Amino acid sequence: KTVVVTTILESPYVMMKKNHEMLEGNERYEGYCVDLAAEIAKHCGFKYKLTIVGDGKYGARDADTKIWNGMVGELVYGKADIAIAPLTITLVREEVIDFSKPFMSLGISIMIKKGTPIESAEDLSKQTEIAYGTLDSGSTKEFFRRSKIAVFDKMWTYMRSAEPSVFVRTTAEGVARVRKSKGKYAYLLESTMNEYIEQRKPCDTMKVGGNLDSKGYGIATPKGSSLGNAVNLAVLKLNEQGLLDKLKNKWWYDKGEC
Amino acid sequence: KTVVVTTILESPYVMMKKNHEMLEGNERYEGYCVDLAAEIAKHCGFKYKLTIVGDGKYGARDADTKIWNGMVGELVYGKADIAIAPLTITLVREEVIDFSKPFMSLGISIMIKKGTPIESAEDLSKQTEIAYGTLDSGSTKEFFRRSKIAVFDKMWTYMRSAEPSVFVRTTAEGVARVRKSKGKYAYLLESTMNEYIEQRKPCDTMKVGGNLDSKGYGIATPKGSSLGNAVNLAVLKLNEQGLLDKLKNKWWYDKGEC
Ligand SMILES: N[C@@H](Cn1oc(=O)[nH]c1=O)C(=O)O
Ligand SMILES: N[C@@H](Cn1oc(=O)[nH]c1=O)C(=O)O
Ligand SMILES: [Zn+2]
Ligand SMILES: [Zn+2]
Ligand SMILES: [Zn+2]
Repeated sequence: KTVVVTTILESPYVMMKKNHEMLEGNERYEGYCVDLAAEIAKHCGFKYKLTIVGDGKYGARDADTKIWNGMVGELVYGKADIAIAPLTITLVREEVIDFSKPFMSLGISIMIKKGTPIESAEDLSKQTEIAYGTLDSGSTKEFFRRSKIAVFDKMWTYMRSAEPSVFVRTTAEGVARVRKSKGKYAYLLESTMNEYIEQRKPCDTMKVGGNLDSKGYGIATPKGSSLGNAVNLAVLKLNEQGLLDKLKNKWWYDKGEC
Repeated sequence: KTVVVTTILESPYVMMKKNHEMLEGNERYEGYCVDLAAEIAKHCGFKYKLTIVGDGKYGARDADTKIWNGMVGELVYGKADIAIAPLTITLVREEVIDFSKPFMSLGISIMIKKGTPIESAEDLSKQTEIAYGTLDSGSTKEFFRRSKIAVFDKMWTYMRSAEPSVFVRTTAEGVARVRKSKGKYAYLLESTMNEYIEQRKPCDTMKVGGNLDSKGYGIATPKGSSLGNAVNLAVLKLNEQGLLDKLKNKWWYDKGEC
């Protein structure tokens, strides 16, 4: 009956409300995806329960145990009925789960501490003083591990062998590493997260260069789910009406601190 | 059997080659979608025949008869098996045909003759000395007809009742109208076509302001098509291989003449 929604604590998509300990259920959270979940649920006619993914990961298949972790795993093993999060539509995921059309368009980008003498991925590749990495588990890391493009393959060769590790467990961790590294660490992450952080105090980071690729985030459901069709139609309707743009403005720029 | 592909003569997606007179079948054409069709067919294992949509339209439903025209109609009534073209993924279309994940991201934009005193949608709506319109039977026209957003609603009320008509049969007609209007006509079209034309002689037009929305083009198939699943996964593979970005640079950037 009640649809179990798996999501992730990733700002500004889902965050704990300041007074969450005094609130119950869905009311404990706020964010772009919290607002989107309420709308998808109204338009599809279902009751739901927001739940934060237990391992705090997006979703990758372990080469070895072949088990899917993160939000993708929750859907694959039937622990959740739908994922409403900044989950990237990728070929490997689409093979095991269904995705609505994109509710957000984006691409991999570079985040630097202001003043870092880096303007592009080519710049990062040709040097070694400034370290750089990605989220330890996700579509960004996979983009690099599989690129057949020279500059990106060179970047992957470096990243996968860098010691100490240049990979981070969460986006917040990558952001803090950039902030505390005096310009010696650049972070590769999705343009959406980059743009958000650029509008957050202490306003010491910046998005540089163009996006490395083009892709989108989709609402995911277990392969063959009853919800897929309606959820997809809802995403298309909300985009055409302008709600998605409204929500991005609300969470990225209307409340910007810089 | 041989897959009948419906497409549209729209630069730089599908254009007749220079020496087309001495050529046959698929060899008569070139463009982004011609290359995309070859890739899709290779990956999905099918032979095909490129056919240009009979009525030269993208696809809209007649309010009276409820009959679909354009490439959409060809799929709906079984005249074609798949549409590989700059066909916009929309809610009304998604209800009658299937769309793969987007192979290209875009948004509605404004095309002006160089020097025209317009910097955005808001500017067009504020005055009436400069006429502006859209393509007939497409997603752009629907966008303005179904928009509750103040500026867009106002622009639509002007366009709908405009005399002479500000609507055009083909993108080429819209571009030619802007070029010969002495700056008295602006044209609303997708950013993709806009930026392509911006880089072509006589280099007298330009895209102004940001996109009005964010959407994508998808490869479409009739509901229940045996090809749907495979073409969708093929689009995801091409994007990740970097092939889609390669074709985009090939047909837009390289060979840009301004
Ligand atoms: N949305 C990404 C997670 N992730 O966020 C980034 O910024 N990079 C990255 O891999 C995914 O779905 O795997
Ligand atoms: N891709 C559009 C056709 N069209 O091209 C534009 O530039 N505007 C417009 O409506 C469609 O699929 O209807
Ligand atoms: Zn709503
Ligand atoms: Zn290929
Ligand atoms: Zn009629």
